[PDB]
Amino acid sequence: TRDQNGTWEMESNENFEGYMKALDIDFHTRKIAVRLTQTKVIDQDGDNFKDKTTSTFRNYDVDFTVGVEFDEYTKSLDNRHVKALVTWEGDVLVCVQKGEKENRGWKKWIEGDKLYLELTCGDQVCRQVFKKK
Amino acid sequence: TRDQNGTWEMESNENFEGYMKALDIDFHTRKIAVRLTQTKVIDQDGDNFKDKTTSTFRNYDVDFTVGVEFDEYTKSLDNRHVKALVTWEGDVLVCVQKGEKENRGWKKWIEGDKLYLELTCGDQVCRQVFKKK
Repeated sequence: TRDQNGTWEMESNENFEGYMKALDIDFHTRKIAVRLTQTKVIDQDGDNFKDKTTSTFRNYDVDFTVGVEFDEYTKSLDNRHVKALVTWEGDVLVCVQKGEKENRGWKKWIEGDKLYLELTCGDQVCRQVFKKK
Repeated sequence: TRDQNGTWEMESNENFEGYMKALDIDFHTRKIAVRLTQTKVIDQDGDNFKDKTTSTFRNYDVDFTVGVEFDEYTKSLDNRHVKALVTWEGDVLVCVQKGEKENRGWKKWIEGDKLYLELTCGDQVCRQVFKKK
């Protein structure tokens, strides 16, 4: 069939590295790109095509229990080892990541249908907001 | 509420760059990471947390009509300009991307519930397989 309609989830990707290198892609981009999986949404009407592709990355699970310090390796970030301790402050989840980096941690809390996440390292604060599906 | 259960879709991300720089993240990784959106799946049982995060990237739409040559800028790859011509060979969609790179194109076809994609540049072939949702 010529009908390529649908959403297609990548299950295999061979020699993406060599294709990317043939295209002169920066080796730092290739090292990240070879990790990605793809979802392709094709809307097709006869010979008219619209191909909508999204690239996706694993990220490691993080499991913890409040009050129990755990070892965390920040793969997908700086790949460092920290000793993380999560505690409640009221309804705010507070994490201190003890390690090389000073003032490293995060705070996580719900308000309404929104999840707030504040990440700290040194004097830098990154504020992320998520909406509930 | 202390109940952080659910799947949470990132809608905002401020100063991720400065947080990442404070963590000494390679500037090539930061240039890609600042583009990503996040989906966070939290399974929470009391004070026991499992946080499953996936990072996601836009990728530009590509719309075309078979037989009509179109200009394509390969953002998300080498960011080059090519003149793309897509044609049918039986049930196989064949694209030649005329430009600086020799033997650059792709072939795309259905077999069963699987979509096959072969990308070529120079003497390099990348073969991708997708499964229908």
